[PDB]
Amino acid sequence: SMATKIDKEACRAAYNLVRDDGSAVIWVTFKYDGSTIVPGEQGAEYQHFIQQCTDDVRLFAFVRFTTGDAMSKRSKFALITWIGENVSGLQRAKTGTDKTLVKEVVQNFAKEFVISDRKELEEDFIKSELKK
Repeated sequence: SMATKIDKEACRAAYNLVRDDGSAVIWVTFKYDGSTIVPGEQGAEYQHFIQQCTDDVRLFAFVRFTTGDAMSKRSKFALITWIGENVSGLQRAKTGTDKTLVKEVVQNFAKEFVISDRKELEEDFIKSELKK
């Protein structure tokens, strides 16, 4: 059984991309390429991110959400571990615990989520949770 590996250089670059004020990329994913975690799709629109979250896949994501009650909006970042509902038992556990490895790269975020219900990826839901 192969232990998980991570391409830290490639992953750190994707993470930095979301953090950069010079970037129009608000979401990036990290997926398994064999047993190595590498960057997956990336985008400017959150809805396109939800489309990546199929019940058959497991991925991690780093997202920049725009929040704010007053006139002065504030960016909030989230780490999301998405584990599709059809993911095998052994791999679901491996994924759940691989997030500490991913957090060695994704070091800063307002809140982290572990989600298996597609309804919780809705921006309204995520943002209401970010306010707690």
